[PDB]
Formats: sequence, structure tokens, C-alpha cells
Amino acid sequence: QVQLVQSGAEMKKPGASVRVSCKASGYTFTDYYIHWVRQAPGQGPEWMGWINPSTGRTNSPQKFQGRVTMTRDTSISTAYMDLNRLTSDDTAMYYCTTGGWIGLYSDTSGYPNFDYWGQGTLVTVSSALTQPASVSGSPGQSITISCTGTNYDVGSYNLVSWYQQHPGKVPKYIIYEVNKRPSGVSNRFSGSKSGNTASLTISGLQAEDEATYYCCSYAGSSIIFFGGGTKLTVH
Repeated sequence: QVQLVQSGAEMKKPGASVRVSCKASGYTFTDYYIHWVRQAPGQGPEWMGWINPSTGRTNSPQKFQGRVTMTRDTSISTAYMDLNRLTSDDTAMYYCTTGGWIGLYSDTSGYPNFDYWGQGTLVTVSSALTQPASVSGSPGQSITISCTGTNYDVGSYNLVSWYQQHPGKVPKYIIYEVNKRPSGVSNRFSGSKSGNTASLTISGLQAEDEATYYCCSYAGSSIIFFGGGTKLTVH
């Protein structure tokens, strides 16, 4: 019963600071990376950072590099995210997810493998990878969503993961490492890759498949990219 329980919704004024909590249970806290992600209203997702619970090493991208302070408390097994200098642009839903396994012989920090998600923390203050805007299909058909990157990411790594999101719901693990399927994932989803473009394939399209689909990839110096998103419509 792996479960991540985040802090309560908050609303802050411009210029303030905010702390979001995340208490994980049902597994060993110090063996899995913790990632922080957020979602602006109407917009898509934006990767905020990763943190090693065991060592305390954290890295966030170069747009949060001054404002975000990610910490952890091992005694109580709780991750913390602190954001400073808030603006109307920081109004978003904040998720913490579980990353790759903290290994001796590897480095799974930048693995976009978010199998477990929190419930989300709504905070209100008052392009990266290219996906097509919308893709249409009729029931029974087979459709494909494309995800174009560069040579330094999806060109040189088989480290792309696909996530599904219904409106008002938490993102869902669909594909990881380009082609592989997690537990419970319908066999209708398959992953593919060519050059600087990965692709998610849905065969026997159905009404349950109506949602927005995002693609995640490695991004170079221990950083992760998110896609813009693609809306599937079922006729």
C-alpha cells in the first residue's frame, strides 16, 4: 500500500514563501528518489526537481535553481519543498512522486519513472518537448501520439515515459523506458522510438482512452523534461 500524503491546500500573496509536505508510507523512504512536479491551471506539467532521501543531494532545473529548497526528514520519513518569491505564475497543483531506485552501481536520479503520486497540493498566488495539440480517433481504431525532442535527450536515451491524465485527476503511469508497461496497464498501450521522436501507440481505441497524454524524458545534466500534451478525442 505505497501511499504519499501531501500537505494541505494553501493560498499565498505575491512575494511570500511556501512549504509543501509529503509523508510517504508503505515502503523504505531512503531507497527511492523523490521528485517534485507541478501543474498550472489549463497548462501542462512542469518538472521541478529531484531529491535523494538517503544522502540529501537535491537538484532542480535552472529556473528554480534560486527559489526552490528541497529537503527531507528521515526520522519521520517526510519530504519538504520550499518555494520563494511567489508570483501569479506559480499558481499550480503540486505533486510529489517516487522516482527510480537509489542504487550503488547506477544512477536513477534522472529516470522519469513516476509510479506513485501524491494527492496534490493546490497553491494560489494573487515549451520543451513538442507534442501535437490534439489527436482524433474512432472506437476500435488505432491511434499514435508523437513526441519529438532533440539529439541530447530522446535521441540518445531510451528514457521516455508516458503518462495519462483525465480532467481533475492525478496523472497515471502508462509507459516507462520507451516501450515497457507497468502493472495494471492495458496491453493496448505500446511504446516505440525513432531518431529524436518517441511514440505512444493505442490499439483498439476506446472511450476510456479520452484524456490528455504527456511524455517525460531525460534532459542532460541530471534534469528531466515534460511535454506540452496531446488531447485524445474519441468519435
